[PDB]
Amino acid sequence: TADLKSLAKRIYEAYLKNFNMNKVKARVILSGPPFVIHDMETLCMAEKTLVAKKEAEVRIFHCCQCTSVETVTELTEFAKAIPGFANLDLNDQVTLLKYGVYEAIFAMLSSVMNKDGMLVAYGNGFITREFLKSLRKPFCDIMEPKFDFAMKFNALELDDSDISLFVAAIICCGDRPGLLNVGHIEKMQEGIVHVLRLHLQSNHPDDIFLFPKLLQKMADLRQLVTEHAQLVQIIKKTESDAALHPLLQEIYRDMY
Ligand SMILES: CCO[C@@H](Cc1ccc(OCCn2c(C)ccc2-c2ccc(SC)cc2)cc1)C(=O)O
Repeated sequence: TADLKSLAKRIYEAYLKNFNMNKVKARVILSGPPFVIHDMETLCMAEKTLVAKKEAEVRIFHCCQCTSVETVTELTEFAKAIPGFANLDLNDQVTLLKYGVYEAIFAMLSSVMNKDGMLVAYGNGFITREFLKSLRKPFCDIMEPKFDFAMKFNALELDDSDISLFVAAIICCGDRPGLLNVGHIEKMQEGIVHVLRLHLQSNHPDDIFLFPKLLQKMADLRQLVTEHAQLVQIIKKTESDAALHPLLQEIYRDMY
């Protein structure tokens, strides 16, 4: 229905407008120039670009943090384009966002990642996968699971129009803890998922099973976030130099 066809465009619109990075321009950059960070020297050079006059692992740990806070803010504004979200109870908007933020972060970060590294610093830097592996434990275990997910997720060849609805569906999960009006959210969820399923059919006629694959990726993302939140706790509890942004701690607070 043209209403359905227009609903996807709505969400695709709010997506291109609230997220400073997207797959189309990330690929425009990844092709061909981002400053390559591939060893300790190039990391320190790139840092001096910002603070002219703690420990490499800990500085990286806070840079990623800065990207999460930004995306939390962007996701909230994006959520408005979903039919019914703004009509939901406030406490339920907070709960859906609290549990869907990191799932959406790691989903969208794939657009910026390839087998060799990922775009960082607003498209100005490119940090290598091998360098991230070379970091001392346990900071070297942060990103490699995100690359494994991203490599298989990107193999699905989704575009920003698909990821648009995928991220909306992520936020629209009816089985999040502490939801008051679970009934309305599931109806909200059913509407987003419906238009996602049909959009995938029309946009990817060469892969009719793309929708079941994305449902599986949704569950993979959930497990990916649970494990990531755990590793953050280990770093926070240990590594006495590793602070945790307070807005991010409130997201993890009572999550998994
Ligand atoms: C361990 C923290 O985990 C976060 C979740 C999370 C994990 C990886 C991520 O990729 C950010 C990109 N990147 C990496 C991989 C190293 C350094 C940067 C970087 C360099 C310069 C800048 S300039 C602002 C920004 C980022 C983004 C968020 C959380 O829990 O919030």
